[PDB]
Amino acid sequence: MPMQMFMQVYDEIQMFLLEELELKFDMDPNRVRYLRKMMDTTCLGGKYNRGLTVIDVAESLLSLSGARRKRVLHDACVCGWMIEFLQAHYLVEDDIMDPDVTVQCAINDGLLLKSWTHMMAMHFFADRPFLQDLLCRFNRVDYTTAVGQLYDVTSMFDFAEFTLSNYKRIVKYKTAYYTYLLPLVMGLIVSEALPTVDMGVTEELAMLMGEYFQVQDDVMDCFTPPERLGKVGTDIQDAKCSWLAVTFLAKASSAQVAEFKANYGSGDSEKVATVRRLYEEADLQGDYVAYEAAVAEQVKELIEKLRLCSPGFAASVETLWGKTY
Amino acid sequence: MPMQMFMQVYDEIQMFLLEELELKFDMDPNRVRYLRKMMDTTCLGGKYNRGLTVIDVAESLLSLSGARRKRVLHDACVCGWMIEFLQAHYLVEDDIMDPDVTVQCAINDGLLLKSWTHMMAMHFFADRPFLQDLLCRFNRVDYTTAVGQLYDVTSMFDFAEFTLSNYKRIVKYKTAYYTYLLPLVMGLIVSEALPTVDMGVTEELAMLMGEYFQVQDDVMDCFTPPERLGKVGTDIQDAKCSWLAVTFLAKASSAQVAEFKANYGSGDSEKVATVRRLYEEADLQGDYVAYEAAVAEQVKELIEKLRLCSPGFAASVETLWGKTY
Ligand SMILES: CS(=O)(=O)Cc1c(Cl)cccc1Cl
Ligand SMILES: CS(=O)(=O)Cc1c(Cl)cccc1Cl
Repeated sequence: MPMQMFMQVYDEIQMFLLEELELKFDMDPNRVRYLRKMMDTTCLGGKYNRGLTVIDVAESLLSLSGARRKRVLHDACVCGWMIEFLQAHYLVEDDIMDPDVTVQCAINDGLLLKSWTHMMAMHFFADRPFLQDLLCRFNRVDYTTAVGQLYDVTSMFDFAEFTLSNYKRIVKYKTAYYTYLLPLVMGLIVSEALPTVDMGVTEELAMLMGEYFQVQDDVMDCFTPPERLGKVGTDIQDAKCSWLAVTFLAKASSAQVAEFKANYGSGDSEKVATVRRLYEEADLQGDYVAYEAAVAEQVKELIEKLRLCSPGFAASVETLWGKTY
Repeated sequence: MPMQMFMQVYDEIQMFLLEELELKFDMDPNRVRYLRKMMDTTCLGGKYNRGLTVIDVAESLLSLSGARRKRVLHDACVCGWMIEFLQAHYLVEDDIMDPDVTVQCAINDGLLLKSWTHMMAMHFFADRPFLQDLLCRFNRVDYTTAVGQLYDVTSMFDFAEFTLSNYKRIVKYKTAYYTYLLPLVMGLIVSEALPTVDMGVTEELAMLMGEYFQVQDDVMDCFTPPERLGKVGTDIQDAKCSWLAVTFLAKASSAQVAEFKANYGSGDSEKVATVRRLYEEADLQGDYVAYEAAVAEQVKELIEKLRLCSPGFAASVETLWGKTY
């Protein structure tokens, strides 16, 4: 029912955007079918973890607070695809980072995917009293993500910023705000119960779950094989400010740090294996278990504090944390 | 006074955006000075033709309709920089079209410049009753520009689309909407006199002035030397759907079209000179004078129709047309 409704609204959103281009933007059918194939390629295929979270938060606030039910659920599906389209926009920009027409189309695809989030919001929420507040919070979170990408890209240019506090700043702005906090806020806006929750505890939970999610991703990028991870890990070659790097530099000797700096950020297969050897000898995978356990305790405690004022809203956060844990 | 006030508001807009990153986004001073230098590089240096147009439209509607004067003029300066920041966003995306950190920073700069238009609007217009209507029209024009870039990039991929009607469609969506129509609408919104004008005649004037502006740019790209144009013309090498191409294909013989197709879209210095020779022998620079004269007559006539219901608003359009002519 949730996934089936989320994909049914996708056909409604896609049909409007493509017909709007045909009727109001004078687009030929050849480009309409081109943009339909591009939209399905970039937006469909994922697990829809961000989009379905908006649905799970909305369905809890309407039953635990009937023409209003069908509207709130449909509004959450549109907001769910706004984030999925936004995620597709970020992924397209990442492919460009790593008269050529394929690059011109990639840049154009990234602009259309972002603008489509505004077009589907200005239409399905044209008469909603929260249209102005939704666009402002959506644009501020998108601006937050762009700032987080500046922290991540320039994390090794200005190992001084290879600290645990700066790592949290990267995860917070680059990932946690739009992946965990944005779906929760959008579920509150479509349910008209936004000021009825403690945003401080809600924001604190979103940053902890994103931190828990990024630490697990950093370890799998280095140790999980490519066929079992789904991609090729490249954090060591790209000199990323990963959780393994900032934790190794804290418990390593002067020679181990010198050997780390002489091998980190290189594409050599032996230098990357040297960095993995330093991570293995430092027992970082043992500290990874203890670090994630402490974060999980902080999540289980803040949900109860959020439950004292948001009983149903905390039930969706546990489900959100359940799929992260 | 106009230019001096427009640059004074720039310092106010820049100071807010940078302090917001320092106070609300936890940005270190090294990156704040980095973003200050990037903002001045991408946004400053141009002629500010789009930004100053918003000021000229606003000052006419307040004197030809005193604490309201200072607010409307300041609101027009913020809207003027929203377009200038938007133009800088488009230019940065064009540089990308033609672990590399310089490309990651270029993509990040393009995202920040676009988001800065929303941040400066959500702040200086936070209590304005037109904040929701301004963002929707701004996002729709930005979406219009992205669609126009799809028409321009794919103008030779799908010489069938090398027609005068499709050329007008490219100029309309790619350039005319955000360069000529957007500054006029923003001048009406800050003056609270938007529904007091004929938008049909206003839109028709914006597309004609943009068409008049693009035809002149296409001829200068081919004939004006690099030192006198400010850049190197490359429409022939890039196989662009220029006004010279769509006009040549209409008045050329079968061999001249065959010679055109065998030389258009190539970087060879002799093939580009062959295309220029075909343009010279077809007397296209003679038709360019007659085509621009007919467009100028249509502009001078629609301003009078717009004057019958918008006396002062048409005075700024003549000034807008005066700098285009
Ligand atoms: C979108 S994500 O990166 O997969 C994080 C996530 C997960 Cl893992 C499970 C449910 C919701 C979310 Cl937001
Ligand atoms: C921004 S532009 O491309 O220079 C077109 C223009 C001109 Cl030429 C003169 C005044 C206003 C405008 Cl919008």
